[PDB]
Amino acid sequence: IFKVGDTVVYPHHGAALVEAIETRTIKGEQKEYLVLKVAQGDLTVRVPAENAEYVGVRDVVGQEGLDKVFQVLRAPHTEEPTNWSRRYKANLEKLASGDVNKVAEVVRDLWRRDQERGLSAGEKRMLAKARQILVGELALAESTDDAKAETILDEVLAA
DNA sequence: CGCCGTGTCCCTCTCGCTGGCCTATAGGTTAGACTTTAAGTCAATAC
Repeated sequence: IFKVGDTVVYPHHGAALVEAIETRTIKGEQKEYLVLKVAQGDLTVRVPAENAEYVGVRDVVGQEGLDKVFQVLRAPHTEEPTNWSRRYKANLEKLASGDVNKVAEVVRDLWRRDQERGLSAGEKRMLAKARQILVGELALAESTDDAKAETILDEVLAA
């Protein structure tokens, strides 16, 4: 499941290159602690393989998720609760879930709304963060690189 | 009704120098140009 040199996805930092694994015996138990490095924060995260999936670490998603997110980007007829607070909480929880589909839907909806009439700074921050993580994830999804990943995001949002 | 202990308040000189969250509504304000008017100006003239 976990192999050296694999570009594994760890939430909510997106891509996270593995380096190695260490015994790190604690309580007399050589609990395996595999080490990930994320290029965004330049931090190392050591996680246990036995419950690694419990935290939410996932491998690079294939092309099935790629076409899924494209189709979802072409999913119309979205309505939100009237109050701004409720919809903000909903999309923030959607981002926190780490599900690629949920964050993609949040990003697209917020971007279409912002481009519709322009909103605010907090929504802008949410959109920037979510778009950043999505572009990184897609870049590694097809190893298409961050710049070309941003451009493909920019063409596909056009529909 | 005295003596004692504790808490509180006021005082502690003069002069001088250098520098260190977000959204939606309704209402008031001003700026900007248009139109009017009192105002400043020039040219020729007569005594």
